[PDB]
Amino acid sequence: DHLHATPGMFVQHSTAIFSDRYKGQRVLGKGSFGEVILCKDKITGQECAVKVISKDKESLLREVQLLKQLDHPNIMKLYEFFEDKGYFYLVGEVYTGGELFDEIISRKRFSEVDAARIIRQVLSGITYMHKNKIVHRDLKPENLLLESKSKDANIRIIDFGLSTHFEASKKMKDKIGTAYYIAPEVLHGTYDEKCDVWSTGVILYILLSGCPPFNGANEYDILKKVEKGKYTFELPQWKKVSESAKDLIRKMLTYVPSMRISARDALDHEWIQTYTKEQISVDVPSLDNAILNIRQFQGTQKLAQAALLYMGSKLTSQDETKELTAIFHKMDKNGDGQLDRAELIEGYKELMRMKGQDASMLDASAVEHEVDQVLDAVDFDKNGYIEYSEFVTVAMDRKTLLSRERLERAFRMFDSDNSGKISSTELATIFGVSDVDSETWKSVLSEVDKNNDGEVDFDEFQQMLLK
Ligand SMILES: Nc1ncnc2c1ncn2[C@@H]1O[C@H](COP(=O)(O)OP(=O)(O)NP(=O)(O)O)[C@@H](O)[C@H]1O
Ligand SMILES: [Ca+2]
Ligand SMILES: [Ca+2]
Ligand SMILES: [Ca+2]
Ligand SMILES: [Ca+2]
Repeated sequence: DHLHATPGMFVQHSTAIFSDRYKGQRVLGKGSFGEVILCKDKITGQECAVKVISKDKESLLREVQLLKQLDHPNIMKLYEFFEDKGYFYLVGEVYTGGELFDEIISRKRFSEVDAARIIRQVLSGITYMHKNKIVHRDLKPENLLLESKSKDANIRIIDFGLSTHFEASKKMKDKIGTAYYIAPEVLHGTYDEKCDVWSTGVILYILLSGCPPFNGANEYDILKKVEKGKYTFELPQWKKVSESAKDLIRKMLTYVPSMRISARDALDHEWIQTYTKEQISVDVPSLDNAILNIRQFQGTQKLAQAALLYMGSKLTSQDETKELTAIFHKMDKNGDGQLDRAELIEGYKELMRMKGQDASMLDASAVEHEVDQVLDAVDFDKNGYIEYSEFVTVAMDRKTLLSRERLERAFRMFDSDNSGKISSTELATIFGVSDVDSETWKSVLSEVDKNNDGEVDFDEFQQMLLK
């Protein structure tokens, strides 16, 4: 019955029709014409990518349920999922840099420093997925999108159509994937999440050499080579490549699954952790402001909590969140895309150092105490970590977040029956729960309900957040 807010809970919540929220602009990307479309949010102006499917049914809902559970800077963001009598609409964050595949086929080779940045990002994404008991099963350059045409463009893992939850008690069986990238043990039909590490190793091999490690004339020929598992670093193709990169590839293409490196350990591999010593630059004012915002969140009621998370997780662009994203990655010491307690502690210590404060001025456990309070307050879903959307929601300048349009969008999202007022039932529904506690609704009303009708109109909704 608990009210734990996640970005995922908003995805299928809209009572509205697709065409009443979005205006179609052009086709987007290089696929079959008209299947993916660039659209503008009619209220906010926000551009998005809409996958339109004419109506297969069951598996698309599985995909949506998985994407809803995932909130990571290297995983595609899903905004909304609509269903008509004739169409499904998957509305997502737009990534304008095209597939990694297309960068590969347009150049001989990636430099080690360039391949490492890309692979770090993939490994950050799948370390997070695996920790959440989700395996991708179709990692390949086609399913990695670049966020923009910029040369520093972040990588997004997409196309979770073949993805599933996995358990330690039973093995996966489905002989599923794509020939160049599929782990030998998938072919044999008993496997675990290490199948994703193999696929990622193949991507890495291709990035550094320009060729697949298991090749052939057709799908059957490719699969026999994969089954056999034998690969080589042919000279002179590989002559200039460092031993350390080869070491990583050797670990990720390790044939026996139990001896293959995990995604977390690959993320922690020396080649990944040492490829650069460049530090992300964050100015004192911005970090200080972020921490300020973060620590002041304690005590917020549930309607405001859900409203803010909707706005931060669904209605903010990358351009709008640039500084906060940089702060997030700076604080994310192990680079797994989550902030844990230890990392938050170091974030506080870092700020103190930057501001020229004396740390010993505080008692030994002063920082730990602060972080324990911040954690309870900012960890929306109570999973013990601060995820990217939780962080941005709370760390962003509140006046910036609460634009007129975001406010309208948020209100209409909660006001399911379009009555002009938000009810306790409408709050219960958005949280995906059967009933909201009588106590929880009361704590909302005592702060927000200015005219004592037991519901929240647009005027009170604005005041709740703005004042
Ligand atoms: N969020 C997004 N931003 C930008 N481009 C995207 C996004 N999602 C998908 N695409 C692109 O849209 C194209 C089509 O993908 P998809 O919708 O799976 O159709 P497809 O690739 O033709 N295969 P299928 O959908 O199974 O018929 C690919 O180039 C994708 O990279
Ligand atoms: Ca982390
Ligand atoms: Ca959390
Ligand atoms: Ca209503
Ligand atoms: Ca009222």
